[PDB]
Amino acid sequence: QSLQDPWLNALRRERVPVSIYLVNGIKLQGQIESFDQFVILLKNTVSQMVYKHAISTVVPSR
Amino acid sequence: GQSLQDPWLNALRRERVPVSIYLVNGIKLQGQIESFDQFVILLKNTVSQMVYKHAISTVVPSRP
Amino acid sequence: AKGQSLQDPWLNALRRERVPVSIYLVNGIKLQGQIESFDQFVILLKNTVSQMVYKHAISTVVPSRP
Amino acid sequence: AKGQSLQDPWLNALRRERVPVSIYLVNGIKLQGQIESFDQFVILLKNTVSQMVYKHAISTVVPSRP
Amino acid sequence: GQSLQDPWLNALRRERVPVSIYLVNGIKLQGQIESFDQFVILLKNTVSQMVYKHAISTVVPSRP
Amino acid sequence: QSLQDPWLNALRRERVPVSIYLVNGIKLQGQIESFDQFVILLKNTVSQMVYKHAISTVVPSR
Repeated sequence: QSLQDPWLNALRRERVPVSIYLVNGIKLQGQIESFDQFVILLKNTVSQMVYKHAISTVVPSR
Repeated sequence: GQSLQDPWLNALRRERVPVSIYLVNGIKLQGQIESFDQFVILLKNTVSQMVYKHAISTVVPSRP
Repeated sequence: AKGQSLQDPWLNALRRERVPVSIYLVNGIKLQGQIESFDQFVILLKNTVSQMVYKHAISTVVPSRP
Repeated sequence: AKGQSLQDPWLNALRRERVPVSIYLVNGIKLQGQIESFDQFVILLKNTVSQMVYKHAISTVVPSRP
Repeated sequence: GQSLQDPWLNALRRERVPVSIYLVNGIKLQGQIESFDQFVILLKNTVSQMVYKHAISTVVPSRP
Repeated sequence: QSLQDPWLNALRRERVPVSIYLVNGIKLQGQIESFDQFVILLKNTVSQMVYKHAISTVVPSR
């Protein structure tokens, strides 16, 4: 909410590359294209919709 | 009511884009989005199956 | 679509029509039977016995017939 | 600059950031909404509905915020 | 690749010359050329707006 | 192409005054300073760049 939205918003605006670790161990990398309450759209060579319930952590590269 | 998910899935449905749905358990389903609501997605391939969103990790369209 | 507008009519059709289904759980177990009843959170699945399945444990429901 | 090096990143930034824009048409009509998507020739503009606007009909795009 | 337009606009941009952009519909915009590409000009005044070249009739710099 | 370029080139070289009528009805007058594929630079009391897509006709004075 008061932390999650502004944090992702600044990453999207600044085009900061991120790593998204899923609860199952898979690591995704890309730019945050957009997001809403339940999903984050991540763009690398492809554009994919990631459900937040499957994410463990989002780690910015810088 | 803010949604990115709703119009993104609706576009995929309307334009009948093939997608891959990766489940949290690592299983990959493929097909077209026939319909969806708040909690489920109806995926159509050789058969029509209902997938619970809570079981989904990622949806990858074969074109955006 | 919005809300339960897909899940409820889809499960209700299977229930009324007694279509055999396979219910795949997130852990990979496959359950089979007919949908006897359901509510917001559970599905009652009838095979040799009637068992209550929590929807949160389900990944996919695959009907044996369209 | 050359090619689409200005138009594409500028529209993409507005799209990703869901910045409300005004789109002034060559005939003087003002359209408003958020850029949902765009390609070479059209912009999909979302307000109460999603409408496809041909770029050839547009004179200026004015963002509501920088 | 022959261009008069590219270096002329680039000079105006680099030297931050105020220009008037007259549109084909008779509307006059004013500001400085912030940037441009093949099809658009970004004009800066109180706000920064993208103008499509196809809508422009003439660009008049307040000095050449 | 084979007509437009040599015609404008001779007007520029000979310093022939021209009238440029725009599709919207406005008449501009001056000397052709230069031109390329998409624009003509017209000089009178000011130097202005005119997009060819906005021009209907170019009429030489002599």
